[PDB]
Amino acid sequence: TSEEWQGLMQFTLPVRLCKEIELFHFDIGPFENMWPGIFVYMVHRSCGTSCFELEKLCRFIMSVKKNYRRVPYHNWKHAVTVAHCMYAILQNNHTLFTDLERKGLLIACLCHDLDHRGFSNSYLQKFDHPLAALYSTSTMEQHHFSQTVSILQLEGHNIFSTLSSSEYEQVLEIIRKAIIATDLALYFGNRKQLEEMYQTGSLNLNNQSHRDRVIGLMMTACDLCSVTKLWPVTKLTANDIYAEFWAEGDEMKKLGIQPIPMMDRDKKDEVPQGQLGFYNAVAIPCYTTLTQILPPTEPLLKACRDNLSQWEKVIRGE
Amino acid sequence: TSEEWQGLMQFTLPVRLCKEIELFHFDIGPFENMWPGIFVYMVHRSCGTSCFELEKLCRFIMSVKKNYRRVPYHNWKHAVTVAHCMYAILQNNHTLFTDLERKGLLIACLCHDLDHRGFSNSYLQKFDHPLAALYSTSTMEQHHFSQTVSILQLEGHNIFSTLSSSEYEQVLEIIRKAIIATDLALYFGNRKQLEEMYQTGSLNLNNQSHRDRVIGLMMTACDLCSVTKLWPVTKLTANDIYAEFWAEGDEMKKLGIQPIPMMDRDKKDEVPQGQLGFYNAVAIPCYTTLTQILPPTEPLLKACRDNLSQWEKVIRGE
Amino acid sequence: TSEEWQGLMQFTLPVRLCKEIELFHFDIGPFENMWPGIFVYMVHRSCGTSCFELEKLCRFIMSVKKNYRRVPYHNWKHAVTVAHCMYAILQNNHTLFTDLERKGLLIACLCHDLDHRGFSNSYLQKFDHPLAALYSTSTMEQHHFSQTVSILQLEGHNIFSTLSSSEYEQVLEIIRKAIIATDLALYFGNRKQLEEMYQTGSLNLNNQSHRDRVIGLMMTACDLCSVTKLWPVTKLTANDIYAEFWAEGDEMKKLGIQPIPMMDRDKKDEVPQGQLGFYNAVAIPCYTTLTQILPPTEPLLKACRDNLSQWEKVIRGE
Ligand SMILES: COc1nc2cccnc2n1-c1ccc(Nc2ccc(C)cn2)cc1
Ligand SMILES: COc1nc2cccnc2n1-c1ccc(Nc2ccc(C)cn2)cc1
Ligand SMILES: COc1nc2cccnc2n1-c1ccc(Nc2ccc(C)cn2)cc1
Ligand SMILES: [Zn+2]
Ligand SMILES: [Zn+2]
Ligand SMILES: [Zn+2]
Ligand SMILES: [Zn+2]
Ligand SMILES: [Zn+2]
Ligand SMILES: [Zn+2]
Repeated sequence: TSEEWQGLMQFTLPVRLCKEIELFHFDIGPFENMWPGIFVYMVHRSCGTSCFELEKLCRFIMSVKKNYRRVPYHNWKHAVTVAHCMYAILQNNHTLFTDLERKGLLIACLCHDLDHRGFSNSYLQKFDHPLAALYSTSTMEQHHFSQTVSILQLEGHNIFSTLSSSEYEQVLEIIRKAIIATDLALYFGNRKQLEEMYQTGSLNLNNQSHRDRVIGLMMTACDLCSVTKLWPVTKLTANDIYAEFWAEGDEMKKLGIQPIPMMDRDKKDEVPQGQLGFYNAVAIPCYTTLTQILPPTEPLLKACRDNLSQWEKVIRGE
Repeated sequence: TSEEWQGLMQFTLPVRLCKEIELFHFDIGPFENMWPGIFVYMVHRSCGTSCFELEKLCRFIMSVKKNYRRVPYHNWKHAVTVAHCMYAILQNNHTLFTDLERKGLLIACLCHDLDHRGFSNSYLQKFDHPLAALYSTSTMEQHHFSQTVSILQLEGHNIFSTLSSSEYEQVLEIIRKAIIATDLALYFGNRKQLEEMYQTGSLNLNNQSHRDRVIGLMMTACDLCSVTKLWPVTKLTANDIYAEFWAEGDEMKKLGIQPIPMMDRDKKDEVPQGQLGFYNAVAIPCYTTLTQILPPTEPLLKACRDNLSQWEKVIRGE
Repeated sequence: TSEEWQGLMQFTLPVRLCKEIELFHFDIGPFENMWPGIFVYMVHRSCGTSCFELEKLCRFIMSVKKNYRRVPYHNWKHAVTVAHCMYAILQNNHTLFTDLERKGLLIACLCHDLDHRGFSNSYLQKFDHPLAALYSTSTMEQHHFSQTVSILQLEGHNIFSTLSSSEYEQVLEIIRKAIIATDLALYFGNRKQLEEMYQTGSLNLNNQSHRDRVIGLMMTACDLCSVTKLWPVTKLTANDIYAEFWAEGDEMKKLGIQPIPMMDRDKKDEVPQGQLGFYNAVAIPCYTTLTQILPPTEPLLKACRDNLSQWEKVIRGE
């Protein structure tokens, strides 16, 4: 049968990629057309070669790709990159997660920024964009999940068609919560709750609501994994992020609103200090808490620390 | 019937946009896919919800969009922007214009730069482009009108199919004259004639040839409305204009011809003085004469004056 | 018949282009949609109006165009530019080449960089790209020829369908050798052999292997013809080349490899000296040897010399 032929199959990347894709700080490279295969490979090692029907999976992937836009940062490359970080987390904590969670989170990551225009929730609200009237909170993130559901509903795109209805609902819910958790405004409270549950020892992965929070922190960690690459990758990626933000700052000014320094290209010279603030207030606490909860994710924190040092070095003029 | 269903319909933008689209200095925003709806809205308020069949109008709009190119300034966004300025002029002088003129000028504005390559008539002539052999004067502008007619002639694209033949010819002529008037080389003589007719009192909107001239000056004013936005929008848009011109300067140099300072990127430092020259010699006289003729268009002149002050401030180093 | 109608036909460019396209330093201009006609014109003057069936030729051209990518330098414009330099070489040495060679080399030039991603053979090897496993030497160049063959094999795309099988094989071999010769790593040995054969007088165009070498040097000369344009064109084109190389340098750094100064954007200030090195070590010897062998190609060498002077002038700060 078809599932039988698919069971005999092997999927394989070039040698260097098979070796280094297991590393947390792996970079997926500049060859766009290699990215779908990289993702299929990760799905097959982490989930199994029979979790998805291959023809369907590829059809789904190319449609997701088609629904990312050509913006400097929140693009198709970002999606696959975030998916890779989740792959590495899953592979290094491989006894903790169910099959549904594995399938779900990899898919959630690939879809997490679908149809991103390169603008924040804040700008949409101030512009008075139609999405802001429809989604009062987590505006873009609820749109990404809506986009995800639209793609699944396309003919020949339901990659979960083999699941029972009960499992289907579960996986879609895993996906929904995970995408919503990528709204950074929700991170601060989430990490705060996790830290306190961790310290007192109430934190228990057998409790669904705790488990949801931990997955949420995982999504933040993957979403921000730019700060966990080696310095040359981290510093170049920063160019892409500010290209987007500065464009939003321009648009704020066009609405007659002074944008914050983060989004203001007139404040370029103060980027290094702005990054330092970001690492101190957001990234280091993020990966510190995640390392506490999932000790094998420690390389993310180490790498984050190294980049913090590099930015300090920039500030000094060193 | 269909026209009856269309008569019950309402079209509406978000709240902020409904309010501020009436302002002369409105910016249509960075969300491209909102622009067609903005244009339909303007057509419905200024012309009426029964002037066009909606399905046809949208088909026409998307084809026009498809025939603008991806250049930094003379693009789809410019077209809708010029259309908005005409909307605001029409709404604030609402007793003067016929239905045909209203329909026509909004359509003319949307189509005024169709298939623009980002090069002036001058460069085409020097390059010896095939369009220059076909159109000895107003080369690009006669091409834009030809493009307009080709799109109308497409199946299901004749948005004026409900007009009588006599009215159809009239509207196409209104459109033709209006697009040709956007050739800035023709502006100088036109404004000169209008000024003198205005001063002596011979100017009379009941005279078709005077009326054509006034519409022509209206088209110039809309075409240049960049200089009538608030400073943050005006100054950022200037980036886009020079990106185009400097590219043309590069191409002049490749033909072995020294380009004028306007088109020469080696003269960046002298942009502020170049703008000052432009406002003094072209923009201020343009909106001054237009305000004389159509007093409600005065906010364009005020805004132009404010930007003139801003450029003086740049020159001073202030 | 159809070939008879095609025989009555004339193809013609605007006046300026008919005159200046015969010049070695001709620039094909910024109007993309003029480029196919320019190429057809060159084929018709150099080969004859009956060498190709026009409908087929155009179909082929647009498919080739479709298979070039949107990179800063190794793009569709580069392909037509390299084809033009071969045109000028062929027209000024018009008694030396067969019909097959003329057809072949113009086609080879148009296809020489098909599907170029903007990365060197070196980077592919270090990235461990699948093409590097398939093609151990001249990696990109064997890919360009493979792409060429795929396009020919498309229905209605075999522009050589009128040739006998024997002639078809010959032309494809001419094309294959010519594209492989564009691998610059092979140039150094090739020019070295040609120089020595030239000096001793063993060089003989009636010897197929010598003839192949001379064609190979011709391909290098066309491939590098950027350095043979007038200074304004040469200096602007240099921008495009470094945009590509610096991007590759970035990607080297992401692999953890320090790129050479040629590919490193941190070494911008040293570009003028880097060009000087390039002209001394590669370009001047290239066109010097070619001028020895084919004296009518002397204007390429003159122009190269003038650009060498310009770069020296840049270095001096003059
Ligand atoms: C969500 O915001 C961010 N995501 C990032 C991923 C990688 C690197 N940076 C990221 N940022 C980001 C966070 C904070 C800032 N802050 C500032 C503040 C002032 C100035 C002048 C610059 N940056 C910027 C980016
Ligand atoms: C039609 O030309 C222009 N349209 C504009 C719209 C907005 C802003 N500027 C516009 N320009 C324009 C007009 C004149 C100049 N002149 C110069 C001259 C010298 C230099 C160094 C720079 N600009 C430029 C743009
Ligand atoms: C194949 O390499 C090149 N092709 C060119 C075509 C036109 C102009 N330049 C070309 N180059 C090229 C050759 C050598 C260099 N070398 C360096 C070395 C150091 C530095 C700092 C800059 N350039 C660059 C381009
Ligand atoms: Zn997001
Ligand atoms: Zn994201
Ligand atoms: Zn125009
Ligand atoms: Zn215009
Ligand atoms: Zn090549
Ligand atoms: Zn090449």
